[PDB]
Amino acid sequence: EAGITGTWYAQLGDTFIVTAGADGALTGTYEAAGAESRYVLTGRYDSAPATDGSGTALGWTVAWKNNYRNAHSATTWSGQYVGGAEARINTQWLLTSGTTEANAWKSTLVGHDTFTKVKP
Amino acid sequence: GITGTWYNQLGSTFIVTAGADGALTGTYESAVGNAESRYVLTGRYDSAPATDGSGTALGWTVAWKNNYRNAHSATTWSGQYVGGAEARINTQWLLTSGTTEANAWKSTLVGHDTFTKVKPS
Amino acid sequence: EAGITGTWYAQLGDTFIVTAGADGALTGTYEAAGAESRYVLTGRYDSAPATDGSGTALGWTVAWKNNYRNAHSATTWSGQYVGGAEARINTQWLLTSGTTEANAWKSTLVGHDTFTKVK
Amino acid sequence: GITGTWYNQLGSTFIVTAGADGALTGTYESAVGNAESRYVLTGRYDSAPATDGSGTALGWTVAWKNNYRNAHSATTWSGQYVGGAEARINTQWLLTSGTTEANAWKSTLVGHDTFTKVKP
Repeated sequence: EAGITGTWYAQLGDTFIVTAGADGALTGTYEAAGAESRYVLTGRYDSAPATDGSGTALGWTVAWKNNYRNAHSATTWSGQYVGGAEARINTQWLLTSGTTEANAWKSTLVGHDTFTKVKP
Repeated sequence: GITGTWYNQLGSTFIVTAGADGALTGTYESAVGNAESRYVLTGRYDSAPATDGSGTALGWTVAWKNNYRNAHSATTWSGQYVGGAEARINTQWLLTSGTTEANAWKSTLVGHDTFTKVKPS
Repeated sequence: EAGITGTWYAQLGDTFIVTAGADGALTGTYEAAGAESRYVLTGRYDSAPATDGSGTALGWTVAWKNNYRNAHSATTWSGQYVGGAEARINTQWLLTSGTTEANAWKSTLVGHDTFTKVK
Repeated sequence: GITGTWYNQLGSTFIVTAGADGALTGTYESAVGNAESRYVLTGRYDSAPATDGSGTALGWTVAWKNNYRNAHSATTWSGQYVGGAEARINTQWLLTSGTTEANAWKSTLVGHDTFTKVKP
């Protein structure tokens, strides 16, 4: 409380580090599976979650530009943090690429990822 | 182009600032849902978009807690800014509520919002 | 009287023709924007909708294979029918392409489309 | 390999037949939600998939009305069949409820279900 701050691991090797601020801020760095693969992460979480067995709602964005590379796209992850011995962040995500109007219908991928505090 | 006050199709107000760096900051006031007054938002955008007529990718998050209410929820919007005569931000969103594990299957709503610098209707 | 049977037009050129069966069946053809561009459509709808002003829930699928082409992908539309002078079907959709596991993370596009009875 | 009885991670039962012409037919019984007993499903699949190691694209719909209950809603699953050691159907789904116009923004739930021929 909160157990969100720290390092989180996805199934296929992505890793992020985040600080959950007392004001509801999420800030950190996302590393897609060196610094060439590291991107700024910024989001928000419920800083006063229920203590009734529910998850803690959250979301964040990564725009896939850094000093080295730029995919002209951005992912947002929406989900909840589930605490305990096997804590997890369960998310669904949208990845939108910049497109022309003609190609806008195929601008956005949807998917899901779970993150854990230990490597899977 | 992104910095300014935007309105979605339902009348919600999105006041955003785009930093030189890729940062989005601002406030969101929803016209619908378990929400009242302004909420903080943060996000990111592509600060060096392509020069081929493509839009500018972006996204942001609102956690639906402020000094007055808490819905134990958060929405993320993912989309692109399209400049021109009439600038638009076209998005799809995910709204996740805290749930127990048994109810996690019904935790997340999906939708689509289009933002313009004029109020709707 | 479901009001669904007939021809529907998407905002960007696509057309479909559907029959709403008394039992909840949707059956028809989707033409993408031309038999080369026509595909089988099948789905289901709520044949006894609420009478409180709510729309009529429905969904359908098109696999993008016909006798001429195969994109190795399928779209599902999930939405609701709203009747009246300006009847419409408001949908959100998921398009999944067959991929290897390594590429599964980019298998599925999401979007939305509204269909009307006039172009 | 699609024809058969499948279960998702919640214990829902998906009984499906794949027709030579690309048709999917069968029944769905949900372990969760406003649902009782079997519901009719129909859908489509790619009857001539790639041979390059890709999965087989498919989708289906259930309207949540049967002779017992009506939830005024429909779910569509969009995904792919992955033949493997243990065969799997990986999906994402959209559940839309009939709503008034004022509530249309909250009409649609999204999630992801994985189906195997084994029940959890």
